Amino acid sequence: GYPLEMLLHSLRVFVVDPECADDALGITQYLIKRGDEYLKRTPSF
Repeated sequence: GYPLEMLLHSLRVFVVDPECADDALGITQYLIKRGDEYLKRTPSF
């Protein structure tokens, strides 16, 4: 739902940090992979 969007949009900041980029990238991979059923209902996001 909205927690998915909030978490993705907030981790997008750490994803491009030379430190702790891998933690954010792992969480982002997991979220995009698991919330596939939702992301197909919100293509505009």
